[PDB]
Amino acid sequence: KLPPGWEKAMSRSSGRVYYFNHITNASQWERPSEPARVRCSHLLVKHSQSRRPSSWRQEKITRTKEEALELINGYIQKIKSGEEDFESLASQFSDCSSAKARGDLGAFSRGQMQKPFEDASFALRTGEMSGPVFTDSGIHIILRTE
Ligand SMILES: N=C(N)NCCC[C@H](NC(=O)[C@@H]1CCC/C1=C\[C@H](COP(=O)(O)O)NC(=O)[C@@H](N)Cc1ccccc1)C(N)=O
Repeated sequence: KLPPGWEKAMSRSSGRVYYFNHITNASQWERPSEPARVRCSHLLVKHSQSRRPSSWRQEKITRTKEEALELINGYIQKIKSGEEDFESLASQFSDCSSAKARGDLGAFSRGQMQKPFEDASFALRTGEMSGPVFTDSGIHIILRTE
């Protein structure tokens, strides 16, 4: 009956059915098929409306939400095409401290993370990646590793 969050959609360019998850913002052609804790990595791109417009990459972050989303979308494309792997781009480009650990945050339970991140993380299956996930930190690509 489709895992939590999944809905059927219709491609605008091709007319082929696909599947969208309204929690994780994941999108796929393929038909998709709870734990105390999950382990995730992420790639955060902050923007000017981030709760803390600063990171290890740059002292003042001045890009807009729209520009941050553009970046996130491009990283997702590269990951999905296999041109770049998630861990490489998190290391180079994540506005999170966890960039130094290939975007790895370790394991966590419900009640620790900002709610959209958490909900997304818990709706992913092991191995799966999110689409853009919006929190007060910025915009995330989330990969569930455990
Ligand atoms: N019950 C709740 N709502 N509690 C609020 C929880 C919020 C917090 N953050 C997040 O949920 C986002 C998603 C994963 C990474 C993250 C934020 C940051 C990077 O984003 P910023 O914080 O610079 O905007 N990451 C990190 O590793 C930490 N150095 C940042 C940090 C978090 C909490 C206290 C001190 C430092 C957390 N406690 O994990």
